[PDB]
Amino acid sequence: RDISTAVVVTTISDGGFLDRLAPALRDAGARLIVIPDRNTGPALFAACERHRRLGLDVVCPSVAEQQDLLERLAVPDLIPYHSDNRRNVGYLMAWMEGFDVIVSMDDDNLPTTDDFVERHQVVCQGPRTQPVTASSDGWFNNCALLEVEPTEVFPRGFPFHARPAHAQARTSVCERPADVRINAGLWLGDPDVDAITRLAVRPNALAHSGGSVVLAEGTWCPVNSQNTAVHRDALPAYYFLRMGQPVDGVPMERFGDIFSGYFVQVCAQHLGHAVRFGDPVVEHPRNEHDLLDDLHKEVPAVRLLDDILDHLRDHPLEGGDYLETYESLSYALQEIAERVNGRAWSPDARAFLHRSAHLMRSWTGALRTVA
Amino acid sequence: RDISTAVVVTTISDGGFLDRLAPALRDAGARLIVIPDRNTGPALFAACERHRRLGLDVVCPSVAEQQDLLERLAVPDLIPYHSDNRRNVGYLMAWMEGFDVIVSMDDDNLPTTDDFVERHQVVCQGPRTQPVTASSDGWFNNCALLEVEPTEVFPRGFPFHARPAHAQARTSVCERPADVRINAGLWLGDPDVDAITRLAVRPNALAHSGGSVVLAEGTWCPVNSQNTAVHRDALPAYYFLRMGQPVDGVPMERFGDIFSGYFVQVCAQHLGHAVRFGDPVVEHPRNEHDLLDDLHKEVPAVRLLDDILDHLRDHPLEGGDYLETYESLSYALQEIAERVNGRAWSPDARAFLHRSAHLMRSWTGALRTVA
Amino acid sequence: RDISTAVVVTTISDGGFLDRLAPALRDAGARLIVIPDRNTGPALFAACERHRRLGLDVVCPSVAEQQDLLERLAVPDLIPYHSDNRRNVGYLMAWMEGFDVIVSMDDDNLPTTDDFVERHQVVCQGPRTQPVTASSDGWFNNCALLEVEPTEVFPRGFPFHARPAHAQARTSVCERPADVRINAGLWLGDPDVDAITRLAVRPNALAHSGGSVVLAEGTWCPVNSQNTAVHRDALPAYYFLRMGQPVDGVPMERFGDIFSGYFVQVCAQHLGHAVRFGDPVVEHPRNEHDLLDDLHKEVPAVRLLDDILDHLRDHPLEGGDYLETYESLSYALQEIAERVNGRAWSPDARAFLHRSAHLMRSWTGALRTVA
Amino acid sequence: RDISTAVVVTTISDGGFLDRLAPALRDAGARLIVIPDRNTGPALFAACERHRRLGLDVVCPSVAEQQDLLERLAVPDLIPYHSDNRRNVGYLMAWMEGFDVIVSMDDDNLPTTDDFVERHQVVCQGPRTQPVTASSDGWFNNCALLEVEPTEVFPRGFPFHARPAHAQARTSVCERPADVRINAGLWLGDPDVDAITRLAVRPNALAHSGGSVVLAEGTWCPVNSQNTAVHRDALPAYYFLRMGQPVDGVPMERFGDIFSGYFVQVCAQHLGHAVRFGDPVVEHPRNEHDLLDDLHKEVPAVRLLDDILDHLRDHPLEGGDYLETYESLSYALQEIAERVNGRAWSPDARAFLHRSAHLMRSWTGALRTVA
Ligand SMILES: Nc1nc2c(ncn2[C@@H]2O[C@H](COP(=O)(O)OP(=O)(O)O)[C@@H](O)[C@H]2O)c(=O)[nH]1
Ligand SMILES: Nc1nc2c(ncn2[C@@H]2O[C@H](COP(=O)(O)OP(=O)(O)O)[C@@H](O)[C@H]2O)c(=O)[nH]1
Ligand SMILES: Nc1nc2c(ncn2[C@@H]2O[C@H](COP(=O)(O)OP(=O)(O)O)[C@@H](O)[C@H]2O)c(=O)[nH]1
Ligand SMILES: Nc1nc2c(ncn2[C@@H]2O[C@H](COP(=O)(O)OP(=O)(O)O)[C@@H](O)[C@H]2O)c(=O)[nH]1
Repeated sequence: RDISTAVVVTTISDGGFLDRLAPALRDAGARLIVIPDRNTGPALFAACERHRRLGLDVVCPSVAEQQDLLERLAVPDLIPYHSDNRRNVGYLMAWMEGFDVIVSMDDDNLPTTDDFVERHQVVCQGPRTQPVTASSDGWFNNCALLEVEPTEVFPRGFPFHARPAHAQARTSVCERPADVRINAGLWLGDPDVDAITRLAVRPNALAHSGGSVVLAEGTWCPVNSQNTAVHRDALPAYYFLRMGQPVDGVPMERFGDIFSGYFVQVCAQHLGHAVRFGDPVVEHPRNEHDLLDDLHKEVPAVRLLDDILDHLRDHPLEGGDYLETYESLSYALQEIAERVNGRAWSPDARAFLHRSAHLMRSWTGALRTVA
Repeated sequence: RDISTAVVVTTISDGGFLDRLAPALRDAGARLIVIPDRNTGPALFAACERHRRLGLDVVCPSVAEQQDLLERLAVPDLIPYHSDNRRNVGYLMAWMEGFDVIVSMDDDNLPTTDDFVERHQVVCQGPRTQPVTASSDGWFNNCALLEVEPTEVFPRGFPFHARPAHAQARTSVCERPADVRINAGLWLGDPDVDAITRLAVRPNALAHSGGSVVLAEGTWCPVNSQNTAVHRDALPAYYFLRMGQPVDGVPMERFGDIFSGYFVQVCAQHLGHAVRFGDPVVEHPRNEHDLLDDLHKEVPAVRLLDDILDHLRDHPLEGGDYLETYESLSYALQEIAERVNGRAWSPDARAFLHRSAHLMRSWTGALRTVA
Repeated sequence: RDISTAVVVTTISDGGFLDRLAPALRDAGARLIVIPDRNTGPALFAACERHRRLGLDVVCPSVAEQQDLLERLAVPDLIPYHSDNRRNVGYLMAWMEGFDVIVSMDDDNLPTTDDFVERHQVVCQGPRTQPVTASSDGWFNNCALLEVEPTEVFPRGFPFHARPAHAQARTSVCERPADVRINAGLWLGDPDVDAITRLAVRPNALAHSGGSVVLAEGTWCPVNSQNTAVHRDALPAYYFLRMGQPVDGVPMERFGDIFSGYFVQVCAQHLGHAVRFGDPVVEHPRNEHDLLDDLHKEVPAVRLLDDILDHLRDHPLEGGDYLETYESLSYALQEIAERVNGRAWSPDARAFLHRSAHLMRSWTGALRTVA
Repeated sequence: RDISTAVVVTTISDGGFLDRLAPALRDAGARLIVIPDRNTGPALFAACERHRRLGLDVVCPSVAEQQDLLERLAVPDLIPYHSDNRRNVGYLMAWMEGFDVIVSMDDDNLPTTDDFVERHQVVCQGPRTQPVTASSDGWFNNCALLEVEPTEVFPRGFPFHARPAHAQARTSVCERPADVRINAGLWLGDPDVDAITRLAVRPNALAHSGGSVVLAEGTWCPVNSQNTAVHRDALPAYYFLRMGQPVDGVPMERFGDIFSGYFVQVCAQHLGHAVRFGDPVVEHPRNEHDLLDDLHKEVPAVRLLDDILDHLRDHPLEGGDYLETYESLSYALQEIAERVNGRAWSPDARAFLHRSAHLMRSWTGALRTVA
């Protein structure tokens, strides 16, 4: 096979998560690209070298090295600091170094099986006729593949308009050609639900009981960047979107991977590729964060996501590869920003899509400079 | 007994809800005070007279009559228009006319039993040793008295900080003297949950299985104005709080009765009175409203309610009656507005408590002019 | 000569300004394009019909005829209603009809001479060696051509950073080739100063004493749309910028023509064309408006204008005509939106330039459709 | 006479202003109370110690000694840090220590004469029949007492609605009893104009030519805290108002002394006391700051000041001293906050007056504690 894998993780911690994460990555020979920030102490760099002495191919480029690379690519102001958006640096580096599979992870996620890297390499198997899962409402709930207490939940980024009628939706499985390029692994413990769901029922993912699915064309499901493998061809469309844009005066946050998960998904289906949900599963322990502050950060994006996803189905895309398709998607979002109507579509909400459109083309422009 | 009852309802509808609501009120001889607004058509007034010809003691004062009364009480700018805050006009009128019990209802609530008015008259029974319900965490979940699908929920206004540990709280029932002055009836169908809960699980109240409870001193539970009887002595502390105050730039709404339900509750316990939860139960059908807009309106209040309720337990109150105690509460909230700290306590959030403090004293001042 | 002139005016008034504006336009055979809005009464349409019978070639398309034209050009949402941005409709119509000169006016401006149209036809003279005016600081104060009391003033849109040192700048006149394509006529009575200047000194323009000037390459001066002729080739770059974008939460207004005046000016100098200031002079009487409300709307623009103009001098442009150069300018504004730094450059301020750039391309896309 | 004078200055500088300020204060035996902040370096404390050995009675309480004093007075959250509002600490300290005259100054002001302290002692002369200056429009322009180029200006805080017609107002001088308690010394160089005036004309005060005046009852003029003596009886009404309250989402600043100057002025005239303008004159050199940032902070104040001053003329006050009259003023401001109407009076603008009224009473409550 000779499939190369690079794991991208951004962090501002001391690096203690490497003690449990390294054995799963060192046995498979995959590279771990750790992207620190300006608010990251020197304990992380000392923890990376010690794990490298144990055999782990871990790279931790300092802030000066990251900024020097971004300035050499004419994008010095694209990726901000004091933000998890810096994982785009790891996406770029892993793509420059020619890795076949790029696995995006959070520093608080831990693999639960010994074949974590092997299962994520499913995005490099190629096209073949395989069981594909379709839904009559065009949406699939990946949380239905898990055993969740005390009630059924939806993943973060799932549109709220389609939730009440999703119970009556018909799910079909058919043998059809498909080419998996994005594999979204599931999570045990604290699932990836929005702040609205975590505040209401505080869900707990007990086990992974539904297996794995490959979504057919027209059936969507949000993809995060906490346990997701992306084939190197689809990485140009996996740019982690810049947050902070105000919606009716409230700065938007915590949805950078919601847009990127949908953007790489609509580009993949335009090119005849599919998204996979299921294994490998990680353990996401419950972190102690102000859930009311998470809600305050997620509401601005939630008010717009339903309309954005609705117009993306009506808008056809152009392109022969992910670079051309992602740039065609950026201009599509600018037409949507002026066509959409609603109470939450203030001038700053519309301009959010326009600024995001420029940053996405600035991302693709940087990838075209190295290539 | 000779107990007089007045039902206060504000509406902007055509008055079609009177066809089913009048029989429950006409048989008991209670008065129905309907408060229209400027955005209310002339069909409501024609529907009130026809139901009055059938025997219902229904009063529907026009906007000109309401404003003339408020200007005669030196409060012309207290109650705004195009808002459900106009139910304060019904509170004032029912209190001026000397009614013993004032039942606050929404126009979309319908009694389910033939003893609706009789059960709400429990607030005029007087003090007596009776089973009182206490909780080790100081909070009672009235939704636990209902059969709810698909999972357990909390009422709108219940603090989020105490929800995770509320399952391990110990509930006790003891024989203690108590004087019920506020009776919060429950609701079937769509329960009174916040927008966070309704978006996540979309609860459905099937039946009322837990009976009725009287909360002891120190055990709180939010009280709404959709199906709640208030003894005429406690009405001065039941002022429906003015909404629209921005919190970090976002106008607050949909929590006018959350503050009033807590304010009349903390005043009642200071004076040795209690709040009752249970019967009579009404049917609240599910209305078709933008749940994401409700969330946008409720988040500003939700970010502050936990801290406000926390400081109210530390702040002692003064007063011999509800007028003195409510005014003492207003000054207490101004001290809290400067002592509280947090990320959501911007200058406009603190000033919200100060403006609310003036409006509450303006409400008590109006009641002292008629009295 | 056989020069066709079209005057573009948008208004919501009754049309009384036609009585004093028609004689100067009817004696010259020019067309007046009146663009009404939704808040325009039916008395304006009757005013245009009477002056039509008096010999004035005046057209007044209803809002239904405006939206029909804008929809056929795939720009139904470009131009908003209840806004003076609707003068773009007159710009478009006059450009489709093939008029050589387009004179942009406000409805409260009145010509003071008989040769009003003849003087504005200077934009159709062609290139010739003529005295051009240059300034050592790169800025020219057109209000210095007027007699203003009680003190010297700068026009609306003049950068504030260059004002204190402008008195020390040297003004030189040289014989150089120039092609006048924009002619900004001056104004007596209430000059076109910003709300800051009008609140401080309330200037009064008494006379036009400085004659007329043609600015050399590198010397700029703001151009408004109240008394300005534009050659039809330069009209594609004269799109009246859409207002309402928030800057730190404050929506901007009253500066749509400030950007359009600078945008058509930087495009003209790139193509070797020049801007003229001086005659014909109009009379702008002191209007009736709250100056503090004008200030509240102009401050968000003023906070960004100096930085935008500074970066436009460094950013080179491309293009062979005004359509290509304007589109090149739009992409230049998006790069400036990410390189600029300052306390006023919040995320919404940067996104303002990105949304404006899309609307500029939407304007050029509509012109390329009729072409 | 045996008149004790205390000069109050808050600063974050190194203390170099002490070299040119001490001689005028040391030769008069006055005390200088320097109030540092958290962002004040250790070089200031060494500067006060050297001038202490040179004979200057200068005190410089550390932020630990400030918070200890403010906590014992039950006002630990009244005065914020990183703000020039900390000059209230100097007002409090000088009042506790029993000084007769309190001179409020900024650290960038320098006396121009030897009798600086002696002239400020005019607030301790007592009542006497003296020439008082009245104006037919109820406003006096103290900048008319100075020689200002290039044109006439109004002081910061002067209402904008009264400026255009002020030139037509009649100024009369009459022999009437008056008791000067506030003396606002004038300023040369950069006068105390608002950011609107400084941006438009950049005034320069060349000389003090108009002498000094004492304003009659009904004639007002804004008083700042940069060069102003306050009799100790009037200090309770001279509380420097806390800034930062949003007006339509924009936080206000730079107007803390504008309100305090008007508040102590309306309280003084209610008690039969007068305000004086003129000598002693200081030199305020042109500072180094972004004028557009000053404008951004002053506009929210300017939008409300005219309406606040208009209602203060109609609202009568009560009280026998400055403590009672200031508290009566605070409740008067809350009634104005609900009666006032206008486009700038959003809910947060009204709540600004309510929170300010509580802080005013918190200030008076602390003074009644030490008393
Ligand atoms: N570069 C960078 N990464 C961050 C920062 N904050 C968080 N992250 C990363 O973003 C991911 C999400 O973190 P967070 O939202 O705090 O997770 P939580 O603790 O479960 O709430 C984590 O895996 C972090 O490694 C930051 O300031 N800079
Ligand atoms: N006076 C007045 N009352 C209102 C207005 N809007 C709603 N209400 C009342 O407030 C209550 C709450 O209404 P609403 O929030 O719309 O209930 P929903 O339909 O279930 O969402 C209703 O019983 C209405 O009678 C209004 O504009 N003016
Ligand atoms: N279509 C349209 N035009 C407007 C509107 N308001 C103003 N205008 C036009 O825009 C120009 C500017 O007017 P205005 O803003 O009132 O200038 P002012 O004198 O400074 O107040 C006028 O000539 C009006 O004809 C509007 O709501 N719609
Ligand atoms: N305690 C404190 N005082 C300040 C601070 N900033 C300014 N001051 C004082 O407030 C006065 C006003 O200064 P400033 O706002 O810079 O005036 P400017 O010349 O118009 O810029 C000065 O005399 C300073 O000593 C601060 O952060 N803390």
